[PDB]
Amino acid sequence: SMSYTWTGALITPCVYATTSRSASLRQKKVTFDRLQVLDDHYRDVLKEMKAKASTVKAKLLSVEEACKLTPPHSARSKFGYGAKDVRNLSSKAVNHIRSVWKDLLEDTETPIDTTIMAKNEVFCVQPEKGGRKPARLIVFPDLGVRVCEKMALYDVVSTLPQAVMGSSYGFQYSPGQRVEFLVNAWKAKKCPMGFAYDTRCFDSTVTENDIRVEESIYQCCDLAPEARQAIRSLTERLYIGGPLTNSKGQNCGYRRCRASGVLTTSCGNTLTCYLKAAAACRAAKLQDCTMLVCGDDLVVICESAGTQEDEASLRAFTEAMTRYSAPPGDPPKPEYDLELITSCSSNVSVAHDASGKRVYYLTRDPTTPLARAAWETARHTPVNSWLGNIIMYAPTLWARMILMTHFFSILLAQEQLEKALDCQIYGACYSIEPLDLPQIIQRLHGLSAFSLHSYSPGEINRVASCLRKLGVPPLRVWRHRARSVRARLLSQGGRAATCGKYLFNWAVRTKLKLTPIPAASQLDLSSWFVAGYSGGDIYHSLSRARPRWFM
Ligand SMILES: O=C(O)/C=C/c1ccc(NC(=O)C2(NC(=O)c3ccc4c(C5CCCCC5)c5n(c4c3)CC(=O)Nc3ccccc3-5)CCCC2)cc1
Ligand SMILES: O=C(O)CNC(=O)c1ccc(OCc2ccc(Cl)cc2)c(NC(=O)c2ccccc2)c1
Repeated sequence: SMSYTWTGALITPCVYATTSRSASLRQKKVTFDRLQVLDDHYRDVLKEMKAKASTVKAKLLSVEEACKLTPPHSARSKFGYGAKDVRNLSSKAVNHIRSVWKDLLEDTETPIDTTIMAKNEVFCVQPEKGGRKPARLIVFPDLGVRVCEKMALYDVVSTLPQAVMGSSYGFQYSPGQRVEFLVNAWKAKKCPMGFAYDTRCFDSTVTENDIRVEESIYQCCDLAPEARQAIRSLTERLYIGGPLTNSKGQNCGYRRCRASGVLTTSCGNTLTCYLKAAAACRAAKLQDCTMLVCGDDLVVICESAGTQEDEASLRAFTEAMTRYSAPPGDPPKPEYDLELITSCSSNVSVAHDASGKRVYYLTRDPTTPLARAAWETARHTPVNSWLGNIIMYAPTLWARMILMTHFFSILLAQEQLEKALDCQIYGACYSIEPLDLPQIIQRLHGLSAFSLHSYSPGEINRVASCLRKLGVPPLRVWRHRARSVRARLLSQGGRAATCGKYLFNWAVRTKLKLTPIPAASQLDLSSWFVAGYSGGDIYHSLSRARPRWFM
């Protein structure tokens, strides 16, 4: 069947930001008929995945628990209430949610309406290789249905992927745990070879059968009967397909592929990618495979069979993936150094700590993070990508010297250090105070993140070249700026002084010996690095348990 069908009504609006003007270019790429052919390897991997899914017990969330997961700025319902009414448990919001729930239990077939919109994302236009990227498309159901998805499946999508895929499930790892996983897998091989597999338009390649197979895995959970019915109904009425409405309420067409804005998008994509890849590893006869899967992002680390054999085994892997309806965007390439593998737009790099010991960390090309940060300092945005980049890339030369320095000078000037800001981590929205960054960083990356040095020449050159290309002042200017920012933070005491001392320890002549922050252990990071929720409409406010009067 066609991934999409269009009436011709426009997908209307809600260095460069992607807009609805380029929607038709995206529409052409994502629209095609899928041909899928399954074999014994696919069926064998599925049964192995289902036997692991069988150990899961999932709970039904109450209306109140599902309401508390709704982001404050989540799109309002077309039925007379918004995200604020949902979070306050208003009678109208609650009544509508309960009637949506009852309808899921009673109607097993009527397709559920979804809205289609062009995503507005900021990218950097490099006129050296190609042109501007067209806008990605987001498909999501009404707020009432989104609350019902949480009741039925929040616990499933938060627990099942790790039970099924084990150590291969990428969203269970903090950045440092991800690096540790890749380094350990790489070290385990006699002669390692690794590759990234990029599927072309993954969401469009997801067939009706893929979506039913994904439900067959969910149905292996111990579930309340109403959760079992809601999952069955949601599969047939929403997850397999349905009609598309634009922002103006006009009929845009229909979808028979993965919706990008549903609670099961990340979990479904991860299970589907893992299934197809593990089966393709068997068809290609790759030896001692270790996989790392995050949605449609796949990394494979295996035992090398020789340079020519590896190229042939990769073409065999690609042929199997293509039969399973996961054709490649860029053809995969074997790599023989772990640092050369780009996965989830990141690569492993190495630095030294204050005692000269090697420390592995995750980094990336800083062009898109700096360009998005420039857009965010220019205009008020709903999500602060600079904040998520500081958190996730805290050990990097660029996040430390440029992002920390720039945003802490802005927060000092606006006197907004204590103001909680929204940022996205693995698709979920987190409300975080910048004053909590040293404790967050210590927990996610270790105390060494504040003392890294001896960065590689390749990493230093990539950062310096990026600054020149974007017209950003050189690294020496950032050191001078950080010294002043640090001095002002220290004078304020409490958490603000800790930002100065820890975040900007790199900027001082004679480096201070840093001891662990005692209040760091109090931060409740239990919802962090458990699962992926991209497009799942998930929110959490950062909480602190068992505080001490003097901390
Ligand atoms: O050789 C030497 O000894 C010294 C050289 C030297 C060169 C340039 C400066 N620039 C500045 O002082 C100003 N801009 C900046 O001090 C500046 C700060 C951050 C900048 C950023 C981002 C960096 C990441 C956080 C968000 C801000 C961008 N651009 C920046 C410029 C350059 C710019 O204007 N825009 C973009 C566009 C895309 C990407 C990045 C940028 C402020 C007043 C005059 C212009 C200072 C010193
Ligand atoms: O499931 C889906 O369908 C869509 N996929 C995702 O949602 C998705 C998959 C893997 C990801 O990253 C993994 C990673 C990267 C760097 C580091 Cl240091 C560690 C791990 C991210 N990235 C972030 O969330 C992010 C936010 C802010 C800053 C940096 C990364 C998103």
